[PDB]
Amino acid sequence: DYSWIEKVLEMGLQDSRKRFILYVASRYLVNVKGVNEDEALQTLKEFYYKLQSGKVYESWLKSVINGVKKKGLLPWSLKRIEERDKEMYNEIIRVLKNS
Repeated sequence: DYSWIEKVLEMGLQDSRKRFILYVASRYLVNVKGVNEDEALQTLKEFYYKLQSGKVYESWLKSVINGVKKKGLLPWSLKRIEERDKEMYNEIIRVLKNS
């Protein structure tokens, strides 16, 4: 399971990038895959700039990674994402689907 997260991380998203990082990818990387802060940071930043419009702060990314690690937060399921964030859900699915 969770394969879909790796795929999204590889391909990138659009308007939902920051929320995907906060609610899903950071928590997966840290709390499920158990990678360390430096790897999480690079992985998250590399994902973010798959678009080339926009900017993200390292200080934001480091804070997210630390916060999710401290609280042990779990990535939102596809089900919850459908329920709460259809914008992100469509961006995720469209990546999974066009593959």
